[PDB]
Formats: sequence, structure tokens, C-alpha cells
Amino acid sequence: VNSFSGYLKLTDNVYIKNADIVEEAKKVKPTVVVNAANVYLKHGGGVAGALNKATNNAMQVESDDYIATNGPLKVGGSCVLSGHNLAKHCLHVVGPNVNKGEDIQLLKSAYENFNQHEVLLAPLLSAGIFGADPIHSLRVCVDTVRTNVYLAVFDKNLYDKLVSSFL
Ligand SMILES: CSc1ccc(O)c(C(=O)O)c1
Repeated sequence: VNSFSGYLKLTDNVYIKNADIVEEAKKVKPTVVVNAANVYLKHGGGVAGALNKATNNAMQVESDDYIATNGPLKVGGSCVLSGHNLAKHCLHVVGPNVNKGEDIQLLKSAYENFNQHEVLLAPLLSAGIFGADPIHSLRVCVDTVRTNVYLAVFDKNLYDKLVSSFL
């Protein structure tokens, strides 16, 4: 038994809910929240700017130190940093940004990062301002992640479409 509430079960290991991932993290304080990061860990918008805003910019301060030491992530890659006031840990995962010409095939590599963690609160990778088809992202998630993933879908209209179209 874990602390997640109100999720629809899609598979053995994948759960989904119409929820603001930033709001959900504040309530649940999960072990791992996933950020929709870019390779620079520049948390301007979407999930990263809202999680970063919810940390009062502490996520960005930590991320800048990480990049100064390590250089940029790979598209499809990840790093584990603090979860600040939202979670124990934040797994920053870089899905391909379709609006920058990145190979959508890297979405599977991105979701493979989730398998290093037993339970995660996550958004749909490469969805929103990263420009991918969220229906595709949910299919790759289901077909790639084997650990227990709690998906928060901010858009109520999209949530309903994801559920009603799910195979
Ligand atoms: C504030 S939560 C958030 C923001 C932007 C997004 O695209 C998503 C989402 O895609 O689930 C969620």
C-alpha cells in the first residue's frame, strides 16, 4: 500500500489521474517526482517551471550547480537531484522535444530511466510544450516502464481522451 489516491489503473503497474503534478507532489510528498526537464535543466515552463516555482527557485539553483559540474544531460537521459519541498528526490528526465527536431524514438530511452525507481509520480514525457502526441507518450510509458508509475495529467480534456482511447 502507498499514499496515492483517486488514480485509474491502466495496467499492472501504470496508474493515471487528472491532476496538476506540482499540486499532487505537495499533497503526497512521494519518494520520486519526475520533472519534464531539458538537457540544460533550465526550468522555465511547463512541468519544470511550475515545480521549480513551487520550490521558490531552489530547484533551479541546485540544477545550475549540477550543470556547472557535469555539463548537460543527453536527450533520453536523466539525473537524480533533490525533491526539495515536493518529494524526497526529483528525477529530471529529458524526453525529446518535437518542437526542436529531436528523434521521437528517444522517448522510449527517456521512460527507461523510470525503471531505476520502484515508485514514481510523473507527467507524460514529451507531452505539453515538448510537442509529442500524449496518446503516443502513454503507449510508450505502458510498453516501457515496469515499475509503479502514477501519471498526473494536468489537462482534464486530455485526461478523458487518454482514458477513453487507451488500448
Ligand atoms: C502544472 S502541471 C503541468 C504543466 C504542464 C503540463 O504539460 C503538464 C502535463 O502535461 O501533464 C502538467
